[PDB]
Amino acid sequence: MADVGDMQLYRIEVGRDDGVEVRHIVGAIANEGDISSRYIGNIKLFASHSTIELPKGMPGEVLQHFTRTRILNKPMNMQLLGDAQ
Repeated sequence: MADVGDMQLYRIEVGRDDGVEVRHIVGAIANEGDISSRYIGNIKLFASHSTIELPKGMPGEVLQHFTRTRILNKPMNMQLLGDAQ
């Protein structure tokens, strides 16, 4: 029920072996904005990777400010594999 419906699956280069969990990337984005632990789509947590889908429908906010600054939570080294339905 976002403004547009931007829905995709982005995987980061961070996992349990790195220092991140399922409640880490979730509670981070869920606490930063209005997003909730349930609102989030599918979330993955590998050894050194993790996926997540945001129902948000108006990106470009974090990519602007956090364009050079990122972390386990922020898009440090992730890529777009999904696509907006």
